[PDB]
Amino acid sequence: NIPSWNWKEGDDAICLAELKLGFIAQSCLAQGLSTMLANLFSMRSFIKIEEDTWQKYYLEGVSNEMYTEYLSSAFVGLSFPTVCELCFVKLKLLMIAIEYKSANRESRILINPGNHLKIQEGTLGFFIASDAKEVKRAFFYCKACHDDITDPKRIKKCGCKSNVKKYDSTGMFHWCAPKEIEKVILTRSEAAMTVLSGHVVVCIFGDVSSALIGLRNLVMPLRASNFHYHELKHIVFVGSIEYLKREWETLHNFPKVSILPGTPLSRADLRAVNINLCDMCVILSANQNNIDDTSLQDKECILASLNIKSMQFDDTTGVNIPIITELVNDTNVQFLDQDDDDDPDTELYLTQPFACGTAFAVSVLDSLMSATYFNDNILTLIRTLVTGGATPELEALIAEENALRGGYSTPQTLANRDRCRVAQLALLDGPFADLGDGGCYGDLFCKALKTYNMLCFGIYRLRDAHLSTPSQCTKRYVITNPPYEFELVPTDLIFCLMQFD
Amino acid sequence: LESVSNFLKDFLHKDRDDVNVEIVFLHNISPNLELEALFKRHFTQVEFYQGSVLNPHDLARVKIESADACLILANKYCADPDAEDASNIMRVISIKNYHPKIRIITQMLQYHNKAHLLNIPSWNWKEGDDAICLAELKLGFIAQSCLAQGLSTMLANLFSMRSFIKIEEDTWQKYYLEGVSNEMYTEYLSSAFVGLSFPTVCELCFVKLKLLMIAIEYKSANRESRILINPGNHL
Amino acid sequence: LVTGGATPELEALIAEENALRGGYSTPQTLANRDRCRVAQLALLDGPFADLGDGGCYGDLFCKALKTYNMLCFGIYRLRDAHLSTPSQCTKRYVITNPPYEFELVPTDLIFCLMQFD
Repeated sequence: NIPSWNWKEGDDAICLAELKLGFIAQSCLAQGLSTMLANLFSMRSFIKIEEDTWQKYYLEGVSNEMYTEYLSSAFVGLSFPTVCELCFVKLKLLMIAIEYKSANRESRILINPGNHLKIQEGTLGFFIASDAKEVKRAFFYCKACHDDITDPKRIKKCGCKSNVKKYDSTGMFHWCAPKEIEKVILTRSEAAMTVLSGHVVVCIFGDVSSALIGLRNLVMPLRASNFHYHELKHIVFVGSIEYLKREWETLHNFPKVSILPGTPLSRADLRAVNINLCDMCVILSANQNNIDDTSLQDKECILASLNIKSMQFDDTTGVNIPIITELVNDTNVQFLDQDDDDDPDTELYLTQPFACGTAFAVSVLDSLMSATYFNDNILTLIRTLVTGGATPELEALIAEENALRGGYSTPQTLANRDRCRVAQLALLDGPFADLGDGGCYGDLFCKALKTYNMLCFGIYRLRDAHLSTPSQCTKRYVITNPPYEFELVPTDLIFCLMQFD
Repeated sequence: LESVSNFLKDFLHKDRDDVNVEIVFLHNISPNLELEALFKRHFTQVEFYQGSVLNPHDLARVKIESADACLILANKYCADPDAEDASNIMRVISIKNYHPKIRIITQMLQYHNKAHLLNIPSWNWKEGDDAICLAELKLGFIAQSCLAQGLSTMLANLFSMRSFIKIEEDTWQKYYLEGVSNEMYTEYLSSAFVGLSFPTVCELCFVKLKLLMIAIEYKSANRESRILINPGNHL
Repeated sequence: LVTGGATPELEALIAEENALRGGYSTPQTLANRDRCRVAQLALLDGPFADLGDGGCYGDLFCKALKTYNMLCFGIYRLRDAHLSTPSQCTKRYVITNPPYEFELVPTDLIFCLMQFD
């Protein structure tokens, strides 16, 4: 509303709730993605680890950061997968997104564009690299001068020149007709005989006086029209029904929501939602207003997490259940994973629960607060990658009524949902199974990008993978952008940005 | 002030004979009034650490690893019993995280909260990690007082150190204090008692050894040996 | 002794739903309630009435344990018992584990751990 507030000039605002809930939701689709994104923008000192432990592999990807650089003139007229492969193989740079100008609006940030669209002269690609000088070398890349590149040091400055409401008005998100809370509320028995599986459970610690968490920002990314209707993950809220009634009017437009009126700490409610086989579990609190006990706000969250972990089921233990916990204090992260305590005085990123992605801290956004000063575009890329869209015109349309209005299926609407969705794939039974064991990461990335136009992201390697002892621990840690020569075991998940079909 | 006044008066009552002092103490809001209202009931012994229970550096300051136990006291006078219990569980969790191998004893204000201690993987109640629920036991003593009036007083004197004072006057106080000095202990039964029914060995202990045996442990090879209160002649 | 049971498995079952769920009568269930209950008995009209007056505590305890398998606990002696004045006060005080030679008046209650039948 401010006439002089020009976001194009650089005036951008960080919404702490928008981005926190978006990272949490993207963690549901890809476990550990919040930790991976956290290290892309925070300065974190690299410490060499001589021991063959998970910490060394984790810190290998921590030093990698995210930068923006204009693409060279040699890349004009080339498809995104080809230039991405050239940058990765030759320049050792991983390009994620670019800007496409349609001469109708502002150049949107296209996450992993396909081969349908080419690259114009004025493109500012987003790259991931440990240092900054490597990213700069992509600006003056010469195809003729640098045709043969034995090592990346060769490149230098010198060179040779129906009427059914299915989606919203813009089609960016799934939409459904508004429904009264009585259509989605349910009792223990109604939950217990429901066949829901691979769903998302969200436990809320909120009361009449607690503040709104703003759960809309948690629901929108989970259904951003990039997933099929059957592919959408069901969301079940466990908490006080009075609190849910406060902000239900902002969530009644989504197809798959359900609410169970009950305490998150109650084991009966969690068993009735069938949390044993749920795809993801999230713990949120809304009582951050309490002034007493400075380091005690994240009190019920750890109790709920331990209750979930220390819960048995009849055909197993609940430790294997993936849970995401919101922590307001970085000094209570170690209380989550009570299986390995290397040292009580440990860095937040080096802590195992944070590295595994099972714990998230709002402290992380205070670092994004700096990354947008040093590079203005980083916040826009993170927002468009996490929110799954949320164009400024869509933001305006939402602002005009504080709600989502359903649209109609039109050719432009159907073509609008052609972006990429964050997901994880395993090599145990996938097409790359032959490359799962004893295969270089770079070869796998090149094969995936050349075949399925899939941008192979970092590796969510299992913690007990390097050790030869058959450990039964299922906890895994994220490795951000492993090098070309890096090798991965078959029992490793890999993040990806899948296309739409 | 009250909690430490009643704890210290029993822990260091001088009726334990073969014991040391120990008590290190730890708090976060300091002993502002405690130092004038009572000090620590000793000057040379019993110290006070101004560091918190949650901070690992302060927990290292007390050398918790070298302690025999941590004892966690709770304010019965809390506004929210659930909050106080969850804070004490958070304390238990921090202590166990710093050192998995340590005995912890803990006051719980509500019974349903004791279940959360069993969620901690290193919390082994068989090793000795047991929690005292103040409401569980208070209401239990009150209820047992309904069945047997005065049972709460009898059980209170079985475990509290209380000095024995001789009363020459023929009053009820002398008879009452006669049974106050009696305390409760645990001892392994002799090999001569193996294969004998509980009433017979109890009679032998009472008549000969002047000892009153109440309960024993029976191992069924299926679970932990339960505490059988006055077993019959069947077993 | 106080909770009248409360086994750790039962505590876990209670913790799993924060409530009690009714079961069914089974031979193991019926045999489970074979423990002892705390109670009080008087010697005014009980089987030990002949031993109520001028009787040693130890003899009473031995007789009870040998006959009814009843663990004779301490004596809830009336406060105005030693005094010869016929006081009308009904207040009593607990005596914990009186010795073998201790003698009790007939108007005294005794704690006990009765069996089940």
